[PDB]
Amino acid sequence: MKTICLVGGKLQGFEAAYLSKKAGMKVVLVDKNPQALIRNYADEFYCFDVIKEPEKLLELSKRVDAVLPVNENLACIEFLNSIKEKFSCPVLFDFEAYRISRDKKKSKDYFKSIGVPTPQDRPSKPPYFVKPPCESSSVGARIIYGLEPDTLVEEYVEGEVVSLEVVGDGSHFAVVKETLVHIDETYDCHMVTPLPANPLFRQISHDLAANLPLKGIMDVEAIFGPKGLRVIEIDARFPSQTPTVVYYSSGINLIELLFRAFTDGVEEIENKYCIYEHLMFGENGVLIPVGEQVLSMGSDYGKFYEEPGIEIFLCKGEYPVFTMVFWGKDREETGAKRCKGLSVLKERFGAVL
Ligand SMILES: Nc1ncnc2c1ncn2[C@@H]1O[C@H](COP(=O)(O)OP(=O)(O)NP(=O)(O)O)[C@@H](O)[C@H]1O
Ligand SMILES: Nc1ncnc2c1ncn2[C@@H]1O[C@H](COP(=O)(O)OP(=O)(O)OP(=O)(O)O)[C@@H](O)[C@H]1O
Ligand SMILES: NCCC[C@@H](N)C(=O)O
Ligand SMILES: [Mg+2]
Ligand SMILES: [Mg+2]
Repeated sequence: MKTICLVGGKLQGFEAAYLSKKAGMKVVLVDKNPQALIRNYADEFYCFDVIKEPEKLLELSKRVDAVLPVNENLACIEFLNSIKEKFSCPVLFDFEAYRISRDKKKSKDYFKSIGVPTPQDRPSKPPYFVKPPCESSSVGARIIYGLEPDTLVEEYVEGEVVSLEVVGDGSHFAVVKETLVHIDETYDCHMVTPLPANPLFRQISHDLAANLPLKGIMDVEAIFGPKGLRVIEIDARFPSQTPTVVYYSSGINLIELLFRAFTDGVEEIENKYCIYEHLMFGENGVLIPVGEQVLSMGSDYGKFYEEPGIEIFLCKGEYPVFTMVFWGKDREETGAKRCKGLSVLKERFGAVL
């Protein structure tokens, strides 16, 4: 049995934790927040700030197989970077890749320098898509029809949002599984589903990874626009939502793959279906789709229910949020499981959708 130590107890952390358990690893969580979201989901939980008490972490590091940072707190990351050489286990992170990826303008310079199409900056014609430079979860993302000098203003590119994760080991870059990112009115993601292979997207994602070169995990988001594919961002860190769907649809566990990238090495390159979504239990148990930004306001997050083809997790708080996962051999069965799941909530927990 392997033990993974996660630094970060929210959504990134949940996904890593969730996938570590499928790989049957013990999961140890470090988080500075006593009310860390997944605090009861992890096998062990140590509440401390790693910048304040680095020694506790280095110590943990003597007793785990790997440390995975799963937060986007730049102080935390830079700090981890400055002490990484002292861990007694691999640190499953690419810090240089993260440096380009967290800055959206920098990421766009990177796209351009390797010939990858990306929304045009500062167009004159409305609409403009505008969003902060270094956020995630689409915090601040907005359509427009006095921002900052550094706000990104882009052409609005209509069409589907699509995601691919790549795991690299520095030499080989394993492009995994395409997913469809369903967005809500806040440009947040409330649902993910898997897509058919897309070779162009796959080759672009390989090049992005290979020119770093990536050692660790990144995701590539693209919009399939009316004038072709446009990469809008990359995020070099363990993602939430999509790896679960990649797991059921493709059979690949990204935590497993990420762990191999820093040990064995990885090699390059199922076809089941999976639906993954968030639904807020609203007043009178009317169900409302919500994005990550809501789920992440929660107070406790753990497993609620499971039967074959159906997992349900409850994020407790100011209106509970349910994360549902359904899967099966094809869209049909999955849809059938989605129905059974909803009817579990409906008949037993008073829900209505
Ligand atoms: N130029 C654009 N045109 C149209 N929609 C866009 C554009 N840029 C971003 N979006 C939408 O807004 C969402 C958030 O933008 P994105 O640039 O992917 O970064 P992020 O906030 O750092 N989110 P993440 O993928 O969670 O880490 C995207 O998923 C798209 O749905
Ligand atoms: N230096 C640190 N030491 C320990 N845990 C940390 C540190 N920095 C962040 N975390 C934890 O990682 C998780 C995700 O942090 P991140 O900043 O990516 O998201 P966030 O939504 O901004 O978190 P927060 O609730 O603090 O705003 C949080 O639970 C946070 O407490
Ligand atoms: N890889 C696409 C996932 C988007 C969002 N859940 C995130 O972690 O950025
Ligand atoms: Mg992003
Ligand atoms: Mg994004």
